[PDB]
Order: sequence, then structure tokens, then C-alpha cells
Amino acid sequence: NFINLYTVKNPLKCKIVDKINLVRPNSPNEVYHLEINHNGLFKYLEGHTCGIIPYYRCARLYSISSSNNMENLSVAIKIHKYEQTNYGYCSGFIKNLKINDDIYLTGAHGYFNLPNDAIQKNTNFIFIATGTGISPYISFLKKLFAYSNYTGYITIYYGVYNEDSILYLNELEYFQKMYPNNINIHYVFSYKQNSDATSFYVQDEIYKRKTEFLNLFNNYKCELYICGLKSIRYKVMDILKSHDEKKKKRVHVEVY
Amino acid sequence: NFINLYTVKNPLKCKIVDKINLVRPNSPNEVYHLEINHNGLFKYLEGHTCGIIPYYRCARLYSISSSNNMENLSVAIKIHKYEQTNYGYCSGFIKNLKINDDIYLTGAHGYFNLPNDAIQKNTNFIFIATGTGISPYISFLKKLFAYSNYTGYITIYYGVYNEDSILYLNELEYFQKMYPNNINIHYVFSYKQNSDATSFYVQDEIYKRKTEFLNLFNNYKCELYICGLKSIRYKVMDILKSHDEKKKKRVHVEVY
Ligand SMILES: Cc1cc2nc3c(=O)[nH]c(=O)nc-3n(C[C@H](O)[C@H](O)[C@H](O)COP(=O)(O)OP(=O)(O)OC[C@H]3O[C@@H](n4cnc5c(N)ncnc54)[C@H](O)[C@@H]3O)c2cc1C
Ligand SMILES: Cc1cc2nc3c(=O)[nH]c(=O)nc-3n(C[C@H](O)[C@H](O)[C@H](O)COP(=O)(O)OP(=O)(O)OC[C@H]3O[C@@H](n4cnc5c(N)ncnc54)[C@H](O)[C@@H]3O)c2cc1C
Repeated sequence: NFINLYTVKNPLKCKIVDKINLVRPNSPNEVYHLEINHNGLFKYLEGHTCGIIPYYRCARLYSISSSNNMENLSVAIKIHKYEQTNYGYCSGFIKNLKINDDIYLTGAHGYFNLPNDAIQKNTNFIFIATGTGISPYISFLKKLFAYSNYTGYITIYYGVYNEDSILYLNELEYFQKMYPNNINIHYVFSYKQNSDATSFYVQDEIYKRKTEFLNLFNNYKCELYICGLKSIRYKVMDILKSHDEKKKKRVHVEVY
Repeated sequence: NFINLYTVKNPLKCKIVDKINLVRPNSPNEVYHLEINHNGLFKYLEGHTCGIIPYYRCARLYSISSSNNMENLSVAIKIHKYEQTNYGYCSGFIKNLKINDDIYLTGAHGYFNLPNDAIQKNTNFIFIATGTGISPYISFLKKLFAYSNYTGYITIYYGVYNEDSILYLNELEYFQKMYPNNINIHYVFSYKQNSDATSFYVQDEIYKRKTEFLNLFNNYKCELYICGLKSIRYKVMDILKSHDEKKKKRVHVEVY
């Protein structure tokens, strides 16, 4: 419906209003929050991605971390070094972007959305994420909490290098303090810059909490979301497989 | 030296002479060997990759599986489904390619090469690969064996879905039967289409053969190569880390 309204042949011209570092000084990562002005012209549901065309033409996708009723949209971008120091194609472009610079978007893209009944049915959720995979969850929280008549339970597993590497820490803390009876967040730190290692640490933590995890999934009929690390998918699916199924209708995946 | 002689602005126009399926019928993968005629104009060392521009403009890299003194060059391409059934960008283009069709190349790219002294010093090798990561090793074997005065020892660990998924099986069997005192090949089958799972099976096998593996690496001063799976790197490095170092000069990596 909003899908591929803007493409590489007709991209949506936008403006950068804000560019802020998302990590604290002890993080080895370099990550930027981008505040993008689209004049209310970019159309999306929470969970969608947008394509950025560097140097506007080969677009890269980024999960939108803002919600629908926010004027601007937002995005969280890790700076990739080094190209397989040196910079990745879109990373180098983002690195040198300044506020008020033009930026061209394609989209919306993807199907990593909430079920349409979410607020009415009070659906329960498990969100699993590593690194920038938190983005779509922040946008889910803003929508679900009407950021207020959603009374379901949400559990988040989030793996990162260390404390200072937690993206959107402010939003997460806000939501947990604000709705302590609806939100439980389990942080996992790896202290390994390698992503395959990080997904071991997250699998291990779900492992250690297998009892609550399976209680939530089987008994509370959770919708389970996995994002965005490639090496996180199988390792989590392996905990459900080795214990539990046509649903298999509540697993949602967006990895890269 | 041969690096980026051809780029996206000035690509090398070539012709497809052969396109053959590399896997046998019991393989779930779809993979094509491509025989490319470059009129001796494309310059490369063994271990290099070449960029293919689909629809000639966003290029993808493919390890060259032929050797220098072969008239044509060759490449092995897995068909990626489905885009994150549907097809990946370059995959769809390769899928519909016919013999004698024009194809445009950039390169050469990369640094996954043999040490220049290889044949003189009789350097020993460990090659680790999954799926299409065998490509550069096939080209190493052709060069090293002058495909004949190389008398070093080579050990290969190669993980794939099943027997019918072994790429370049003919070449591998040729080289092992031909030089039984120089080549040892350890096949690993996962029966899992997921790549993270496959890398577990390969780690497990190196595990089981830790004694020979570490004997070859430490005592025979092997040059160690890892290709090409992303999830294979850490898992193998973890076997060297947990047991052993400024060399750390013999580890070579090309993953994706
Ligand atoms: C659905 C989705 C959502 C995403 N959301 C986010 C997000 O919210 N935040 C975020 O930071 N990232 C996100 N990503 C990933 C994002 O697109 C990365 O920024 C991007 O993948 C890296 O692009 P780059 O230009 O920085 O690096 P690139 O230049 O693309 O290089 C990165 C890697 O791609 C491979 N590569 C490089 N060149 C080639 C080539 N020529 N051919 C084949 N392979 C090559 C190499 O492995 C290299 O290490 C998302 C990805 C997807 C699919
Ligand atoms: C050094 C090197 C050597 C390689 N050698 C080989 C080889 O010998 N044989 C071989 O088969 N492959 C090889 N590859 C990988 C090869 O480039 C793949 O064919 C390619 O990565 C997939 O391209 P595609 O167009 O088929 O799929 P794509 O359309 O690129 O999609 C593949 C994946 O990229 C991500 N993606 C898709 N769209 C976007 C987007 N807009 N933004 C960000 N991410 C996106 C998704 O995760 C998707 O699943 C090599 C890669 C490298 C880096």
C-alpha cells in the first residue's frame, strides 16, 4: 500500500535536520541517529524500512525508528569499516553528511509490521534484537503506547558490545520506567565486536531464561520478532526447535 | 597492480561461452559455473574476485575459479532466493543469462592471494571453505600444481549441504587422486540450508580433528585461508584462539 511508493527512478527528496551520535564514549561502534524531514510526504507503517540512495545509484535499507504521527521520520545507521580505516559505500556518505543536506529516499519497504489488531487484542510480544535491530522495536513502542490503551506484555532481549553501545537507551529507559508492568528488558553485553559472537551471548541469555521465554511464547501466545543480525536468527530458532507448530505464524524475521 | 583496472565507469565487455549447473540433482542449491571470454583482456592473480554489473549499475563480486594461463576466466554463482520464489538482484540476472550474451566486468578486486614464494618455498596450506568459498581454492590448486614442482602439503575443510552440493567436485577429485601425498580433503555435510548451521558443522569437524589441524598450523607453518561464509570466520578463529602469535601473519580471510 505504501510499499515502493518511492523508487530509485522517482525518489523522495528530503532534508537532514539532526545528526546525533547514538552511543556513549566507551562504545567501539560509531552510530548516528538521523532526523529526516520529508514534509509529511514519506508514507510508512511502524516496522518499515526506507532506502537511502548514497550520492544522489545503489540504495541501502534502514529501519525507521520514529512512529507515524511524528512530523519527521528517523533512522539509526552504524558506520561500517572496513570495506570488503576504509568505509562502506553508504557509511562513508552518511559519515560526511551534515545537517540540512539533501537526502533521497525510496520506500516504504518490508513486512516487519505489527499485527493490525495489536492494541485491540492486547497482543503480547517478544522482541529480539542485536545492534541496530532495536530500531523497529522503538517505533513499535511509540505506536503501541500511543507515544496508552494497550495493556499487553512485552519482553525484549537486546545484545550489544557493552552498556555504552545500547542504541536508543533513553527511549528504552523511558518506556520501562513508564510502563513497568508491561515492559521487561534483558540487556546482553558481549564485549566482542564480531557479530557471530554477539549472537552466542544472546542465545546463551535466552538459554538461561528458557523457562520464562517458553512460558511467554507458548502460554501467553506471544508474537515473536527477530532483528536484525544475520547470525541471530538460527541460534534463537534453535531454542524453539529443540523444545517445541503451524505457528510458526508468530515468528517474524528481519535480519541482515 | 591489476587492481581496479576495470571499474563501473570503464567496464570490460565480455561474452558468456558456457553456463553449467555445478550441483547434482539432490542438491537444494542452484549454482552455475560461467565460462567467460574476456579476449585475454581481464587481468588477475589467483584468489582475485571480479565484479559483474547486472543489466549493463551496482556490481557484485565473484571469486574467479580459473587460473591465469587458462584462455577464459571462470566464476561460480549461487542463485539467491529470496530477496530481503523471488530472486536476488544479480542472481535474477544470472538466472536468465544465456550463452553468448554480453557481460560486463570490473576488477580485479581483493587480496586473497597466495604468497609470491609459494612454489619455491613449498609452503604448506590449510584451506577452509563453505559453499562457493571453494572457488579461489580451485584456482590456487591449478596454479600451485601448474595446471608440478610444488611439493608442499595442502589440507582442505569444505562444508556443504550434502554430497551433491560439493562445487567443483570433479576438479577436487582430480587433484586428490593425482597428488595423494600433497592433498587431504575433509568434506563436511550439514543438511541445513541455513549458513550459520553449516559453520557449526565445519567447526565441529575441525574440533574432532584438532590434533592434526594444530599440528599442521603450528608445526608445519601453514598459511591458513578462510572462505567465504561470514559465519565461518569466528568459529574457526575460536579454535585457534582457545588453544594457541604475531602470526597472525598466516591467517587470510575473504568472507561474505
Ligand atoms: C531490511 C534491512 C534493514 C536494515 N536496517 C539497518 C539499520 O537500521 N541500521 C544500519 O546501520 N544498517 C541497517 N541495514 C544494513 C544497511 O543496509 C547497511 O548500512 C548496509 O548493508 C551496508 O552498506 P555500506 O555501504 O555501509 O557498506 P557496503 O559497501 O555495502 O559493504 C558492506 C558489506 O557488503 C559486502 N559487499 C561490499 N561490496 C560488495 C559487492 N560489490 N558485492 C557484494 N558484496 C559486497 C561486504 O561483505 C561488505 O563488508 C539493514 C539492512 C536490511 C536488509
Ligand atoms: C569478496 C566476495 C566474493 C564473493 N564471491 C562469490 C562467489 O564466488 N559466488 C557467489 O555465489 N557469491 C559470491 N559473493 C557474494 C555475491 O556478491 C552474491 O551474489 C551477492 O552478495 C548477492 O547479490 P544478489 O543480487 O544475488 O542478491 P541481493 O539482491 O544483493 O540480496 C542479497 C542480500 O543482500 C541484502 N540486501 C538486499 N537488498 C539490500 C539493500 N537494498 N540494502 C542493503 N542490503 C540489501 C539482503 O540480506 C539480501 O538477502 C562474494 C561476495 C564477496 C564480498
